[PDB]
Amino acid sequence: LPEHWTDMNHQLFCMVQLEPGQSEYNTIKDKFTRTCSSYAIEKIERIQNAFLWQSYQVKKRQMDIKNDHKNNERLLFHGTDADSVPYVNQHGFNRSCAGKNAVSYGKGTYFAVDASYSAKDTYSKPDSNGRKHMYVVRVLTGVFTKGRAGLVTPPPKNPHNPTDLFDSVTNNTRSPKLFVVFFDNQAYPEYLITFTA
Amino acid sequence: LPEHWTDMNHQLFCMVQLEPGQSEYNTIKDKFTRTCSSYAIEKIERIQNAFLWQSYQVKKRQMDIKNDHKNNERLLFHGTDADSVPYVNQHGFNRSCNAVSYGKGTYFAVDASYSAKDTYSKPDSNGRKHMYVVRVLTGVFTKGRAGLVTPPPKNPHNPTDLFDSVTNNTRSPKLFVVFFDNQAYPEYLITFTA
Ligand SMILES: O=C1N=NC(=O)c2cc(OCC3CCC3)ccc21
Repeated sequence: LPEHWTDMNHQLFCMVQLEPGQSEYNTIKDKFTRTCSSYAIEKIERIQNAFLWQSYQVKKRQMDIKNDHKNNERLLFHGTDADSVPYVNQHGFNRSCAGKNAVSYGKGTYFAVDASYSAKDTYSKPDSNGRKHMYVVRVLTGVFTKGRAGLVTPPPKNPHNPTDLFDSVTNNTRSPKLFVVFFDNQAYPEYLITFTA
Repeated sequence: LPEHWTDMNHQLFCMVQLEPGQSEYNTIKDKFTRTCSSYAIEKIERIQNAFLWQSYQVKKRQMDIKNDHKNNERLLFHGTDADSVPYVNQHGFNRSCNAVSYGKGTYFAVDASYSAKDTYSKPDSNGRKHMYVVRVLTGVFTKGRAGLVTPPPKNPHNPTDLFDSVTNNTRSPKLFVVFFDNQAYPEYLITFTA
């Protein structure tokens, strides 16, 4: 488990509230405000989930071996409804629970490059107290191609070798604005931003 | 990587045809012929997929901690069509890919006879049928129902603490459904005919 995490005392899960003025808080706030300057952050919590971390780090090591000298990991945003937050915190991102996206590049979990995309009410639905929720997520994007609405897994790199797959898909390979992942433990929810208008 | 695997010359995936009449082949043949003795076995292959095995062993250690006991694993059967065999060998079982009466997961049978039905182990253009022997993390289980995307909670007072799998019948189970990647490791592939 990462050495800067708070001691959990044999606990496998906890949320840690970050302090404004710490570099850890301030970098997430800057990443968010770059495209969401009109919203205000209530708090940022570090997600310490031992089991999700273990499974994710195993998948990362495998993709680092398979792809050899690629930047396989991106830090991306995911807006969700309050009713989903307890499940994501404990179990991560389940494609079986994902909605149809307004522009579908496949049936998977969607992650945004820009916080502004995730900040739409359609993804970060305001709760009964006007709080919006967005995860900051380590995503194994690996080698990616433009997706298509029919995909249930990423497409093959070569049609004559149907099982050798891209790691993820995007809307545009030249200027990616979203990524779609189709497998469990390909994304680690690292921070939860609670924010308001 | 388990003792009974044979050397892979620094590769991460291999299918190894078992030798008839040796202990390993005999163990797997007997599990199948318990209910499928009228079939003809052409071959049994051991699936050596390092990455699937790693991801499965991690989930096993996690389930052994969560459940506070070490009896979470069952050996079950899965019939599939010939065109799905390369995908399962390389990537394992994928719920996103027949009836799903007990939930939208991957189905495993207690009896080879159930998986030997032509609707599951679809005969290819040469009459050959395919069935996996699968290590499955069934863990603590409950009765499934149509439309589940995950197992139910163990107590709806804590809705995120889930059963590990569902079944048709808790007292005398004949099939199990799992809803997560890397809860099932395909260990052997049986090629057989009617
Ligand atoms: O071996 C199988 N391979 N693929 C399946 O979809 C499958 C499904 C299965 O029960 C599905 C429903 C009938 C009552 C529940 C049993 C076995 C298999």
